[PDB]
Parts: sequence; C-alpha cells; structure tokens
Amino acid sequence: ADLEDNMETLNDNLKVIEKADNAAQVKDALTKMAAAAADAWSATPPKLEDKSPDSPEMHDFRHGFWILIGQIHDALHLANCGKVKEAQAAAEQLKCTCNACHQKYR
Amino acid sequence: ADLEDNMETLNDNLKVIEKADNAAQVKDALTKMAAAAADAWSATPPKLEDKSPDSPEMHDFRHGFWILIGQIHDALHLANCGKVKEAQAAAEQLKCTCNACHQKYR
Amino acid sequence: ADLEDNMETLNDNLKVIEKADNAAQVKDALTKMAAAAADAWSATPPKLEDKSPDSPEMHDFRHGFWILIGQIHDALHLANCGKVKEAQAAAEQLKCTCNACHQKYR
Amino acid sequence: ADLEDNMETLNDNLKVIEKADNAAQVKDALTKMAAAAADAWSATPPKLEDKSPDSPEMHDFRHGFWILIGQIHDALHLANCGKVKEAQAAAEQLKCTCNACHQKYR
Ligand code: HEM
Ligand code: HEM
Ligand code: HEM
Ligand code: HEM
Repeated sequence: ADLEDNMETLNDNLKVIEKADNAAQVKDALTKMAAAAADAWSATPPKLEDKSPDSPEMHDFRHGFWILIGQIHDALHLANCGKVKEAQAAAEQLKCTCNACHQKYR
Repeated sequence: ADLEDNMETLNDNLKVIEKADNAAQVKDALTKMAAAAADAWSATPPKLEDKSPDSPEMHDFRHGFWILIGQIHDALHLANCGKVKEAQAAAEQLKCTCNACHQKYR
Repeated sequence: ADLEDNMETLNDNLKVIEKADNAAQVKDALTKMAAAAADAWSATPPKLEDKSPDSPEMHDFRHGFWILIGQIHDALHLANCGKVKEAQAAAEQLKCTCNACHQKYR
Repeated sequence: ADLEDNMETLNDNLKVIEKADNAAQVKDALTKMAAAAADAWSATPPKLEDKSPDSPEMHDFRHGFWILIGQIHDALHLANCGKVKEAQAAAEQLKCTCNACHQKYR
C-alpha cells in the first residue's frame, strides 16, 4: 500500500526487464509495475500533504501516474506480441517520466 | 524545411519555454514547436533511408511525432489559459518523447 | 459504490453537461464523473466474472477506464478555463469510449 | 488530395475491414485509412472556410483527425500481432469519432 513500497517495486522490476531475455519474463515484470503504479496513483507524497486534494499539484501528481500507467500498458502490449527488444526499449524510456515527477514532487 | 531545421526550432523553443516569464512567451514558443513537429512528420531520417515508407520503423517514427504533436497541443491549452508553470512542466514531460524518438532513430 | 451506481452517475452527468448553461455546471458534472470512473476501475463486470484478474480481458477493461479518466480530465481543463462549448464537445467525443467498452463487456 | 477523396477512402476501407477474414487484409486496409486521415488533417472543410486558421474550430477540426489517426494506429497494432477480431472491433468503433466530427463540421 505504502508509496515507498510501490516505488521499490517500480524500481526492482525495471532492473528485471533490463536483464530479461524473453517475452514472458518481460510481461510478468510489466504487470507488477502496472499494479504498483495503479496503487501509487491514490497516495499523498510527503511534499504535498499541505495541498488541497483538488489542487493543481495533486491533479498533476495523479496525472503523472496516469502517464506512467499508459506507457506501461504500451510496453506490455509489445511483450504480448513477442516484441521483446521493443518492449525493453519502452521500459528503459519510462525513466524519463519517473524523473519528471521526482523533479517536481520527490 | 529540413529535418535538421525542424529540430533546431524544436530545441531553441524548449529553452525559450524554460526561461519564459509569462504566458504569451510560452504560447508563442509552443505554436512554433507545433509547426515544426507537423513539418518534421513527413521526413525520412538518414537511419531509415533504406527502409520502406511502410516499414514497422517508419510507422513508429511518424507515431512519435503524433505524440509530440498531442503533447504540444495540450501545453498550448494551458498557456492559452495563462497557466504558465503548468505549461513549463508540460514542456519538461514533453522531453521524454524527444528522447525516445532519438534513442531509436538518431 | 456499485458498478451499476458508478454507471448511473456517469450517465446522469453527461446529460447535465449537454444541458448546462455555464462552466460551473459542466465543471461540477465532470468532477462527479472523474470520481465515478476511478471507483468503477476496480470492478469486475458480470461478463468477466469467470476470467482471471490478469486476463487480456480484465487488462483491456481497466484500460478503457484509463482512457475515460484522461478524457474527463482534459474536459475539466477546458471547463476550468471557462470554455463551455468546447467542454461539451469533449463530452460528446467521450461517449465513444463509453460505447467501445459497452460493446466488448456489457 | 481532396477532402472528398480522403473521406471516400476512409469509408471504403472500413467496409473492407468489416468483410476481412485475416490479419494481412486488415492491416492493408488500416494503412490506407491512416494515409487518408493524415492527408485530410491539413484541409479546410466547406463549413470552416471563413474561420481563422488559428481558430478554436480549426484546432479542434485538426484535433479530430489526430484522435482518428491515433485509433487507427491502435487498430493497426492489433492486426500486426495477429489479433484480427480485436482489430475489426476497433475499426467498427472508429465510426463514433467519424460521427462526432461530422456532427460539428460536415
Ligand atoms: C518507473 C518509474 C519510477 C521509478 C523506478 C521510481 C522510483 C522511486 C524510488 C526508488 C524512490 C525512493 C528514493 C528514496 O528513498 O530517496 C521514489 C520516491 C518517490 N517517487 Fe518515484 N519512481 C517512479 C515513478 C514515479 C512517479 C511517476 C511519481 C509521481 C507521479 C513518483 C513520485 C515519487 C515521490 C513523490 C517519491 C518520494 C517518496 C517519499 O517522500 O516517501 N515516482 N521513486
Ligand atoms: C521537442 C522535442 C525534440 C527536440 C528538442 C529535438 C532536438 C533535436 C536536435 C537539436 C537535433 C539535431 C542536432 C543534434 O544532433 O542534437 C535532433 C535530431 C533528430 N531528431 Fe529530434 N528533437 C525532438 C523530437 C524528435 C522526435 C519526436 C523525433 C521523431 C518522432 C525526432 C527525430 C530526430 C532524428 C531522426 C534526428 C537526426 C536527423 C539528422 O541526422 O539529420 N526528434 N533532434
Ligand atoms: C461516460 C461514459 C459511460 C456511460 C455514460 C455509461 C453508462 C452506463 C449505464 C447507464 C449502464 C447501466 C444501465 C444500462 O444497462 O444502460 C452501464 C453499464 C455498464 N458499463 Fe458503462 N458507461 C460508460 C462508460 C463505461 C466504461 C468506460 C466501461 C469500461 C471500461 C463501462 C463498462 C460497463 C459495464 C461492464 C456495464 C454493465 C454492468 C452490469 O451489468 O452491472 N462503462 N454503463
Ligand atoms: C472512418 C472515419 C470517417 C469516415 C468513414 C468518414 C466518411 C465521410 C463521408 C462518406 C463523407 C461524404 C458524405 C457526403 O458527400 O455527403 C464525409 C464528409 C466529411 N467529413 Fe468525414 N469521415 C470520417 C471521419 C471524419 C473526421 C474525423 C472528420 C473531421 C475531423 C471528418 C470531417 C468531414 C467533413 C467536414 C465532411 C464534409 C465534406 C465536404 O463538405 O466537402 N470526417 N466523411
């Protein structure tokens, strides 16, 4: 449940996908990432505890996970069609979104 | 005109967005990026020179511009509404799309 | 609460949007739709009752809500900016997502 | 080039996809649709000739094709992974977008 637990999962599985050598292994990893992203979406980070749940910052915070999940879902779709390398390249790119939210809210 | 020229407009303008003080500045920079992106769409990069107009590759390449185009269009909605900082955050996220395309194709 | 209840909120509110005279009306209706959509996300429809939590099906189903969520969020940006008619047009387009999910899963 | 030519192509190929019984035939059709949508995107419909090229109506007109192409690109991706029925269902759904733009601008 904890935001510091979803982030762990997110970081771990990224490593798993990088080392993967087949589609099934990538798919399995993308799925846990998807689930951790989904769960995180509903959280309040230490930096935004003082902000309106309805604030522009929390709509954006939640919107960053919306973007992530989307990109996880595209990566997953590549792995489901056997396209392993394309799906690992997509997972690699995920880090830019991770960073763009970390820069504003971590 | 050129692909290279399209890319310069894109890169110069992101900087103008980062440094902007007001909405009009960001709006003007996004409009020039929309026009560059649209123009770049029909280009063949030197690394896909030998591939068919209908290669998985050229379709993927065009699609990255489709994404950039939608992003810049959303940033623009923000700037037209005077939301300067959220437009600048949108530009930051936009970089990821730049980079993903450059990883595969530059 | 229920899936059925989530769907009613969704349907009632689209009507309020169509009939609205001003931005505040549309904004309020979109906020109630955002909340319904988020809640509906975790549900299992009676037609996917026998399928795994990780079936191509349940992933596809969740993804339709992901789309609706992003659409309603964009409509909301419009309404927060006072763009009443463009928000109402956004709601019209939004119906397609409703229908696509209902074709596969209702 | 003509807008009345892209619309024809768009309508014809839809019929082709409905009757298709295999992935290659669907893919071929989705590709011509993609090309006709791309070309249409740059046009001025009889109803908007008097509007600013920069108007909210023309940003939206162009934005309707952006949505279409996106959905064509997802349909295509299903066909490229052998998923024929899912890709024909996706092509069927395209009609709701066709209609939502026709309702405002045809
Ligand atoms: C694959 C994508 C991501 C990865 C691998 C990842 C990884 C991490 C890691 C390892 C930490 C803990 C670092 C520390 O203890 O100092 C962290 C924290 C954090 N992350 Fe992420 N992250 C990702 C995406 C995101 C996104 C999209 C958001 C926001 C929308 C986000 C928001 C945050 C915040 C606010 C913290 C600080 C946690 C705290 O103060 O308890 N992360 N992330
Ligand atoms: C706003 C985001 C973007 C920025 C800021 C950007 C920036 C640049 C710059 C400055 C260059 C050439 C100079 C150099 O070597 O650095 C370049 C080259 C290139 N870009 Fe981009 N770019 C962006 C988006 C894209 C996208 C979305 C695509 C494809 C969909 C793309 C494809 C390419 C290719 C293929 C080249 C090399 C072309 C050549 O060698 O002539 N870029 N980019
Ligand atoms: C704003 C758009 C939507 C509207 C207006 C809407 C409307 C409705 C209504 C009024 C019902 C139940 C009553 C009836 O039979 O008509 C319903 C049922 C249902 N909807 Fe939606 N809906 C929307 C979006 C969605 C989406 C996005 C999904 C999936 C991603 C979905 C999945 C379902 C399912 C599975 C049922 C049947 C549930 C049952 O039998 O208990 N709907 N919808
Ligand atoms: C698969 C999707 C689509 C199909 C099958 C389709 C089909 C058609 C057809 C058959 C016509 C001609 C009807 C007549 O002569 O009376 C037409 C016209 C038109 N379409 Fe579409 N359409 C699609 C999508 C769109 C979209 C997305 C837009 C706008 C963004 C659009 C804008 C228009 C307009 C403005 C006209 C009137 C043409 C004129 O006055 O010359 N269509 N379309």
